[PDB]
Amino acid sequence: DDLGPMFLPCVLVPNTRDCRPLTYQAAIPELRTPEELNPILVTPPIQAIDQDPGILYSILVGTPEDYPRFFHMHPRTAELTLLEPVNRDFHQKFDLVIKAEQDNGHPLPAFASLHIEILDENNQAPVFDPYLPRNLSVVEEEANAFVGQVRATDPDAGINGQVHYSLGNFNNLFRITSNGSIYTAVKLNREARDHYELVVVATDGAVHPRHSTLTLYIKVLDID
Ligand SMILES: [Ca+2]
Ligand SMILES: [K+]
Ligand code: NA
Repeated sequence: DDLGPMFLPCVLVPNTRDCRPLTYQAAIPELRTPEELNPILVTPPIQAIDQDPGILYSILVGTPEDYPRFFHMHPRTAELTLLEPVNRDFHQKFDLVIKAEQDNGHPLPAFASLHIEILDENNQAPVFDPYLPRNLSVVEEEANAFVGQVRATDPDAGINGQVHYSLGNFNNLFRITSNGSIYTAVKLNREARDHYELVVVATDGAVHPRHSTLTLYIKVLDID
């Protein structure tokens, strides 16, 4: 008797001869174009094979219901195409059911799920507080001495608005904490060097991060 297709990979549910059902995965940034994004990468790659003729792939049903305005699945290659840029204010995700059927003979179809996440655009870079003191004094011959503190904010929502601090230079002489506090990492020496132009970097938590930088002028003071 004819057997139908199965989606890959087929990992058997233990103490059965049944494949565990698959949920394929994709993620698409909102507002980007078809031309930029196509073909959409699916993980793992969509594939079905005859358990024993040809194979036809389709999207059977899905939600939200206007998915056919946004996606096309090639019937022979399973390649997934975006048709229009998605706006995350209208769609945060799509959940699709896909099917594979035998071309010659009874369809004996297999089914899988396909989840497509829509990623929020990271519209803005962090913005340092404009009235921060940037001329900073610190005494020599002191390690772990507090130098000063910066702050930046980011308008975007979620991870896209969460600010992280790092130094752009002199990473052997200073350090910065998650709240923007800068300390010496070693004992400085005025006689050796009395001035540093230190770069602080503010980065957001986005998949595609944005960054800003601030210059601080550090003066090393005599112990007296
Ligand atoms: Ca941002
Ligand atoms: K958005
Ligand atoms: Na078959």
